[PDB]
Amino acid sequence: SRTIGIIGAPFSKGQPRGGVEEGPTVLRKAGLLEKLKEQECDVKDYGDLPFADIPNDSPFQIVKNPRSVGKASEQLAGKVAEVKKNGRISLVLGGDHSLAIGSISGHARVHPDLGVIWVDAHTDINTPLTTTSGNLHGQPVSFLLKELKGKIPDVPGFSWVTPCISAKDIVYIGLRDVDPGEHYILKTLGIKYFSMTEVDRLGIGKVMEETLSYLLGRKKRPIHLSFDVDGLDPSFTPATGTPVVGGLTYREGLYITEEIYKTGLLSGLDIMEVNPSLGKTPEEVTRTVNTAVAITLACFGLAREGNHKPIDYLN
Amino acid sequence: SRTIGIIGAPFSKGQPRGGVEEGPTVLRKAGLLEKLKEQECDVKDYGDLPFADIPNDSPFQIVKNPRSVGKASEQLAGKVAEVKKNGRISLVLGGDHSLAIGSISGHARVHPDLGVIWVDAHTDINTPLTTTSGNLHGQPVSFLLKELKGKIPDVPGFSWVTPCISAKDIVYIGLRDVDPGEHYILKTLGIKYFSMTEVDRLGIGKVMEETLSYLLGRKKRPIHLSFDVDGLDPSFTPATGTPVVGGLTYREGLYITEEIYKTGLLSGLDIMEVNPSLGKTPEEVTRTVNTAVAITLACFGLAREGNHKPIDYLN
Amino acid sequence: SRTIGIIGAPFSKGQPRGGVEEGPTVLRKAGLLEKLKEQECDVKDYGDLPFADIPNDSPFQIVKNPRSVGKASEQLAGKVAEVKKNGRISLVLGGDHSLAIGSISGHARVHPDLGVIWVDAHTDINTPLTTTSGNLHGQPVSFLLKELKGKIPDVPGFSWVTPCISAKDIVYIGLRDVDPGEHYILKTLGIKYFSMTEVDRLGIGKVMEETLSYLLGRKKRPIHLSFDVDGLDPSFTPATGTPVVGGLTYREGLYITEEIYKTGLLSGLDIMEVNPSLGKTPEEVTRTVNTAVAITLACFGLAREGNHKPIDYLN
Ligand SMILES: NCCC[C@H](N)C(=O)O
Ligand SMILES: NCCC[C@H](N)C(=O)O
Ligand SMILES: NCCC[C@H](N)C(=O)O
Ligand SMILES: [Mn+2]
Ligand SMILES: [Mn+2]
Ligand SMILES: [Mn+2]
Ligand SMILES: [Mn+2]
Ligand SMILES: [Mn+2]
Ligand SMILES: [Mn+2]
Repeated sequence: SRTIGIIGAPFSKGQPRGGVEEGPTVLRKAGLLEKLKEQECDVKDYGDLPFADIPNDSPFQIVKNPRSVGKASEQLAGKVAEVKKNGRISLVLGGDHSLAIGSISGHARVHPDLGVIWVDAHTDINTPLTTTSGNLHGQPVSFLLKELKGKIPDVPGFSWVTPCISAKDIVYIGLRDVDPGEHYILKTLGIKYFSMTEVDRLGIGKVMEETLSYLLGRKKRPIHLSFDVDGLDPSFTPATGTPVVGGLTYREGLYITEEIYKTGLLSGLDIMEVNPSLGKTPEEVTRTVNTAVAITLACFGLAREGNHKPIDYLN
Repeated sequence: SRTIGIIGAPFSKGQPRGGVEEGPTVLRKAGLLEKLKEQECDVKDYGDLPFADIPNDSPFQIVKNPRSVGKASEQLAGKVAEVKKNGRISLVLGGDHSLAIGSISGHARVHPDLGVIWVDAHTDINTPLTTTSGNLHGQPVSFLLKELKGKIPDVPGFSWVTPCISAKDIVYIGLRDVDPGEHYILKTLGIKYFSMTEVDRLGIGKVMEETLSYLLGRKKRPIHLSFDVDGLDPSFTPATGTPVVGGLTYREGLYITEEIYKTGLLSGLDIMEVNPSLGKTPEEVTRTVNTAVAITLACFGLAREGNHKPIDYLN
Repeated sequence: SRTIGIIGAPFSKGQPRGGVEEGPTVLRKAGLLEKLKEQECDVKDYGDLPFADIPNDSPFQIVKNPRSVGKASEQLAGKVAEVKKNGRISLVLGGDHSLAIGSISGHARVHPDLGVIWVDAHTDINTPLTTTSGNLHGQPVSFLLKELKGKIPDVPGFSWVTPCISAKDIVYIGLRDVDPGEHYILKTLGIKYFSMTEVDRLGIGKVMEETLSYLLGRKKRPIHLSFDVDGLDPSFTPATGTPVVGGLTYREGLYITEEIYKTGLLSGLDIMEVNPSLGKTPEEVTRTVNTAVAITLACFGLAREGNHKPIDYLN
């Protein structure tokens, strides 16, 4: 039985564009809870986290909205740990990706042996010192890696953070826009990744076999899937802040999640970067939201080959 | 030499939406016969079957237009058997997919050892008792399977039907929207299928190798290809009644058919669900029809690598 | 260090449609040189070749603009040989594909052991006698093959030509519209090709492994990549004269070039058939040009997994 703990995280200060804080609203409105219940799901809604306003939040060097970002993640981390303690798969509806700091942090408090699969067009592994944009949704992973401890300065709002994952406990899928400093970190820490080049070369089937084998080979452990919707091609998820052409297909998106579901190890899930305000047309918004919902439903059992209850349908 | 027997089947009562009965007209108008003759083809047109009107046709339980559907298939079955007896590959231009009952039935009368490849987003294997829509284009296969005998009630208009295929003589390709009862039947009868998940995992190349090996491994026998245009993604065939996103690509569509042609065993072909009335724009109609024609031409020899006559072109 | 020699070739008389002679202008305007320099590139611009007008140029049989086409290639051949002699990878911005005669001819003068990879929806291997269109952009390869010597009549403007490649030194990728005579030549000379059917069957990964192994297996030698933008699907490069559906994806396009770059053997490059005048909308033009630029940048090092300088980014 797949029990879920819904957590709305209407937050946008990890990046410039507003509208992404509406992600939880549009997804819910799309009937996400209803459709989840329509499946074999036990759904508990923990509501939308109220991210109080932090008016005084000047940049730290070039890092923008550090206290707002830091606080939102700290709050989310607490909520996620609570859902896990209740024996439910945490489902965080974003919101920009900076929230991954809180989501993965809170998840690790309850399940320290977790492994992370990061589906994204970006690595979001810039440090406060390697970033050129200063946008925190491009730095979450750097705050989480134990190996990057010593390279992360004391940024206001993140004193509560304690790196909880090692370079070896995370796999990237979908990369196609990686910054120079980010690439350096990838190669230096020996991080496992399947950029779009590897997906083209091997096919999504082998990519997933290798990804799960890499993380679950030595032993089984909880899986945390942080899914940035811009990991998929803009033809499928156009309403997002940092779209990059040549992305994962709708089919590959569903394949990744169907395979993750089949492990029975999904422990935490993030659906990030859905920004309804960035849809060039009303249809682009629904296309984006519909795809995000589809990806979510696949994570919890919906299979393209079909699904049926433990009953005799012919009798 | 590939000799063809064209059979127009302007029928739509297996489903709600009208316009699909125009399929034969638009395909022909697209120059299908001319282009077929432009190849190495011997083409004989048997015309469009005149499906007399059956005004009195109330539902059987929830099954709609049973007598109309039953009669159209009975007529088509007779026509197809006639074309086969003339030593020609029957080419049925639909028309909704309920016609598969007649097409495969008539084909089996002449070639009982036939194997079926079903390209579709759906399994169309609901029984009159498992269907929720009552639309007969979602039940053709149930009427044809010998194993499902005993589960098919006496529906008005189908007393002439005699299941002619076993669960082991059919392979599905493209599935992505299968009903619960349908999935139950798939798993219970051990039916071979390659849903979109398997195509993503293995690639269309291995899918076809396995499909042909599965049906022709023990021995060679006539192949019946029932191609529902909604098997391909709506980006290629939008003018259809039951479109589902994440479908087979134009390329995969041509690959399936090129490979089937190469066997030299194509015996019967169905081109179904083309509905010109459902095109949101004039271009969507031509896009759909053009793709349907392309698929058809590939079934009869047109290869993307090129084609040339048994002559010395350089001399 | 990858040093490049830019050569603008604003020529269109190898085909009917004007506008393709604007290819060098739109690509440059797109910041191609700037972006190349933004990489690890040493860029030298040799300018746009001034293709003087040849008013008196009646057809040779049905072959159109023979003297204009012949002269433009003769000029380009000289320029390319000059760039190679300067130790730089020649980068020819077309212009229609008839220019390949000059580009590959001039390249071979300096590097006779070169191997050619031809990415295109067409084989462009018609002879002046097998062509039905008379358009010379559909015949460049026939003029270059040593084996086709004796089948090429004395066409005005090409007396300077001397076939420089053998059937075994070229590989085609992307074929989907090959003429009958062309197919005959393919099979008769035993030319290695991966039509769209082979790409579907094997996947672009194996296609490239086989392509490079085929050309570099016996020994390493300079590679000449003649890239016709219509090799990619029209959804990515619509502004081109002879588009054909079911082409290579944006991803496959980048994969081919990333793999070629990694060999360290790219010696000559052609970016052909970009026609800004054929864009049905301003967006179709930018989409086409943007993709052409992306393909070019990949040939010279830009990797989707990321790039970084030989420095310590964390310090
Ligand atoms: N989440 C997008 C991050 C984009 C860019 N690498 C940055 O650091 O801003
Ligand atoms: N041919 C489409 C059938 C769709 C649905 N499974 C049904 O039974 O109506
Ligand atoms: N470059 C396109 C060539 C198209 C056709 N095969 C021809 O010979 O004109
Ligand atoms: Mn991203
Ligand atoms: Mn992200
Ligand atoms: Mn269907
Ligand atoms: Mn169907
Ligand atoms: Mn071409
Ligand atoms: Mn060409």
